[PDB]
Amino acid sequence: SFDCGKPQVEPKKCPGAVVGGCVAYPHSWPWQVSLRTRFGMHFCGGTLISPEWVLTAAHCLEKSPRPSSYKVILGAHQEVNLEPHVQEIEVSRLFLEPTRKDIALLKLSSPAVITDKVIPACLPSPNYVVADRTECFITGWGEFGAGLLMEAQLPVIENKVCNRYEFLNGRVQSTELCAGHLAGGTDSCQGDSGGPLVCFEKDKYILQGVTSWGLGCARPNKPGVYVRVSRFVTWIEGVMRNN
Repeated sequence: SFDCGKPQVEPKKCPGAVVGGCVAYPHSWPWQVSLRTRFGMHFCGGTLISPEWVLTAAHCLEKSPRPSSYKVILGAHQEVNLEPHVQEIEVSRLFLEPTRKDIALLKLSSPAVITDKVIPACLPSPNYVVADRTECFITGWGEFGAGLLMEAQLPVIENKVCNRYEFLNGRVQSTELCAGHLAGGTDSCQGDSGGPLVCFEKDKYILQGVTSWGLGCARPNKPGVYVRVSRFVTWIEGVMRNN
């Protein structure tokens, strides 16, 4: 329950060839956040990147500018009947990324207790470019909702290829990345808007992508598009240290 990116429960690691993905082993994605309204309704995902900081998608915040309207559920596995020791914390502040405005930082009113069920994802070094065909996972509750936390393994597709004429045709910005399959492939729509796309780097998981509604999920004849986290690291750190 220490270093970022190292679950204390080892991930199942759903093979890429499973349709619909797999149910995660409980607490194997300890940074996984469930975003809810004050009335406790799950509508988005997010990633714990510090005891006091959650990274999510700006689109998740469209229905309200008031930081008190949002609750962050950490340590969860079930979507509805929440586990006994799940941490439920009010957001004190919102910081919308200013250039692209696709992601946001939520500051938690009280810090999260770091345990072996609740651990931060590691951030990539600035401007890092995840290589073509790197295997990553997306996790979340697919929000019928999944009910239990799901995972799916998706390969990254370099922007140059993903932007080809016959595929996404120039619409993927350098501040985004693609993952999934170009043609064929299973529908991998297991994440929540705002949820994580992490990739294992020899001994820990690094958050490389943030899923977005208005972008997409990995579909059979179209990959998913994720905000490229490495391009917002210095900003993220700046917000954290100065706030």
